[PDB]
Amino acid sequence: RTTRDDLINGNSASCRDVIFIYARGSTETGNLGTLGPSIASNLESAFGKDGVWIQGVGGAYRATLGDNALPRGTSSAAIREMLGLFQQANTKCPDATLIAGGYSQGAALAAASIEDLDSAIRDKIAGTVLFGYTKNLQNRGRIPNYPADRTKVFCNTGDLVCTGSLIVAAPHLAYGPDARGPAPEFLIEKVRAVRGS
Repeated sequence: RTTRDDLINGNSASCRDVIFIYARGSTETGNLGTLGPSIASNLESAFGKDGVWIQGVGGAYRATLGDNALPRGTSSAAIREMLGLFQQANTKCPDATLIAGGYSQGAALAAASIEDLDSAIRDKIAGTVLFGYTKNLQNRGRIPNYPADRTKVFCNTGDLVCTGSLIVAAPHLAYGPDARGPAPEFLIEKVRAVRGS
């Protein structure tokens, strides 16, 4: 359940209405890690298995712990990978609504990619969820160039990465309940806000 490549594998003649692009945390497995599968199962319940495509950021994004210390909180090669997935979604399925998320290094990766993304494409991302956002203090709880109303940050009390450090303490590992409930709830609401139901 930790690898989903629905966008890469998906038929362009049978596009999903909703495409979710997710970046995992440092040292996590597959391309969805620990929190992505819980988000994915809740999105599939809301939109149906053919209504949503789940795509993790794999390829050149190796989720290397040491890359947290680089200027943007991840590597340039990882940013290029996630940018290329947003570009693939826009080309393959131009009428799909996009949603995004990330955890830890993956939250820095999502923020950096969304910042650098061409606005035609960025403006199709109806909502973004960030868990354990390592650039939370530096970016003042925002993704640069992206509206606050479409952003939801989950930053636990005592998660030191949310207050400008790179120390991993116990509250950084405690986002499971958010991934099961509030995070897919937010993403579903932001998709329905623009698409109806």
